[PDB]
Amino acid sequence: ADEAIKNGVLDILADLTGSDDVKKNLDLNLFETGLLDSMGTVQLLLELQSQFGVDAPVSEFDRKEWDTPNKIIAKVEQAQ
Repeated sequence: ADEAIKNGVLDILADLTGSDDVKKNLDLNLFETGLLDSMGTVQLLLELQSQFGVDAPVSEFDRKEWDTPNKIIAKVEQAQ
């Protein structure tokens, strides 16, 4: 893919949290930071299933992977 995925993902990330922390840090707990909770992923997925048409689960995935941006940036890259 292009950098529009790594960027968009991050962009859609910092946007999700509504803060400017993940935009930099590549290991800023999206859960331990309170930035995210769960409902966020749902949305992110919506955008992750449009620009990336990802097929990530939700029922009960490895939040650990959806806890950080990197772990995600990798999940998005390992989905395309």
